[PDB]
Amino acid sequence: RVEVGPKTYIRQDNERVLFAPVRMVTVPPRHYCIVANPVSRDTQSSVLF
Amino acid sequence: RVEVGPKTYIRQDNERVLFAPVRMVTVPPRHYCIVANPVSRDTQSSVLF
Repeated sequence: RVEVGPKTYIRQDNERVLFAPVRMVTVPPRHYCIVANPVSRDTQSSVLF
Repeated sequence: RVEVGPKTYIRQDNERVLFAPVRMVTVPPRHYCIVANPVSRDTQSSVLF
């Protein structure tokens, strides 16, 4: 699962952090991007775990 | 927390098992025992976590 934001959220020992904090994807105006295997979304288009 | 019964319940990695399965305390008829720092109990005298 994702962990995001200006938090110093320490990992639990049961958890494992695979990588250093990757930059959140930025999408410039008048630009586009495509991602395979997208997360599902509802009518609110909220992420659905 | 306790884990008891004829189960092959494997430990989770986050969990740690301090010791080998100690025998459940046996209390013979016409005998008695006393334990300091008893677990709390309700009106049902069920264990209260």
